[PDB]
Amino acid sequence: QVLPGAEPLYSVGSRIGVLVSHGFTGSPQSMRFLAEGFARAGYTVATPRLTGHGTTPAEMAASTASDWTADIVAAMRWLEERCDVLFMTGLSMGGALTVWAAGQFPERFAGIMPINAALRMESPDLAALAFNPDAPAELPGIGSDIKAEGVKELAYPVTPVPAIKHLITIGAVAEMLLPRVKCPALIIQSREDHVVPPHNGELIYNGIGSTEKELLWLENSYHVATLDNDKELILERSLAFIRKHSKLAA
Amino acid sequence: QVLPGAEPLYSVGSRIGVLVSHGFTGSPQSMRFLAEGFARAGYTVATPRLTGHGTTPAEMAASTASDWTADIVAAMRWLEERCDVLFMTGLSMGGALTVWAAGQFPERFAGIMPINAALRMESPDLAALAFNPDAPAELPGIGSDIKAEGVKELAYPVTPVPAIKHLITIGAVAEMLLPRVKCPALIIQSREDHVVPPHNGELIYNGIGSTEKELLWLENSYHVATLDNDKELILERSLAFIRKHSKLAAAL
Ligand SMILES: [Br-]
Ligand SMILES: [Br-]
Repeated sequence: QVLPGAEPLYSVGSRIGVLVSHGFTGSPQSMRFLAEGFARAGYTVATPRLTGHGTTPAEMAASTASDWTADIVAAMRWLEERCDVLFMTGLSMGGALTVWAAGQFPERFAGIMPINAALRMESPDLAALAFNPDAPAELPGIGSDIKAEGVKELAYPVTPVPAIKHLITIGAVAEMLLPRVKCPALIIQSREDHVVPPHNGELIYNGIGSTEKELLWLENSYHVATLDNDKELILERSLAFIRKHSKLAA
Repeated sequence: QVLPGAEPLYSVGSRIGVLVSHGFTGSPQSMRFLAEGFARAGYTVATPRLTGHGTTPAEMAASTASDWTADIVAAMRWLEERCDVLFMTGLSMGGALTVWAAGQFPERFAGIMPINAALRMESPDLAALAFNPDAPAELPGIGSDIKAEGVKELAYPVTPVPAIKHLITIGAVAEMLLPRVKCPALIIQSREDHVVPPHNGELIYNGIGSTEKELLWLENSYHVATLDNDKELILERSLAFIRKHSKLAAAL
């Protein structure tokens, strides 16, 4: 069964498509505001629900980085039936997936919008859980890192430990592919992040092969920005990004 | 069936143990100079055959980073059966497992000697194979990077594509664990390496919380240095290291 508010969200629109990716332990709902704003300028929109996500933490414990990347690729396929121009955006690990997609498929995307991309967790305590024989099955969850008041994120309350390695792999693979990313990039990174070291934003800026790159520092937001109060601005600045580079409908 | 010369080297001795890890697509053969060195200098030694290695690329293609960490763990526990002072050394990915181990088990190790740790491969092309749906099953292997005329390593001829990710995972976990390695380290990086970027050494020396750390440049060898010209120099410099830090080594 799928937890309520965490169903996947695919709107049919023009020949312009946006792939919108949620994060680790999270669901599309953290993304549901942003995906909706795209589906309303008419774009075709795919917001997949990653394997193991939005159901049970035990099912996530059995999900791999191969699964999640396959979920992204199925979402592209779906989009590529309906579109000649594609774009991707994601949050956190979903932002690491964005950097991965643009690099795996150097030519597929017209531009990307990584927000708080989980490239380098920079946390030794997390790495100690990746291959630790004696670790407990569950740990406290990492969600709701938001400045706004009363704003909850629907994300698992536990971090299933045997999935941690996979988060690290996507971050690492993504970082190693930075040189190949050629498309325009609007990198979105909170000034203060308690989950992901915001040096990730600058890592990306210096790393990518793109000559059409801009870093946008958030200011009244923490990690889960798409739900924050700096969020309306993201949707806004994102749309102006799509337009400048798509050149279609628009 | 295990290919000739790739069997593990499990040698008994004193109360001081050395675990010795080989690399990716590699086997013990590439570590047999070192190990037989240590066994000879008294110490108990474990030189495991990493899961999927030294048999067939197809078996390796089915093996994971979980398997390989668990293999190092199993060997480590085999030493603990007979030992109370432990040391780790490995080549390449074996290097990263060494750094991983030191960080995973902060208290467990008297010292580490990572040789050309495969922490950051820094190759876009290899990354684009990590999760490639339409990549072939096999690519040309990476073995035998040796400055020394006439010297050949026993590594698979191919690199199985599905195992590539696990190589990167290990490298990245190790990297993230550097702050927690606090034990004495002899960091042995080649100056000319065509498999792992040689700036990896530097990445380690400035990375560890260890306070007893030494960076040692090799100058007459490539990546697979445990066989190069300097294999002798390494064995020797490592014994000094073990002897320096254990003090339970009395050897005539
Ligand atoms: Br492409
Ligand atoms: Br320990």
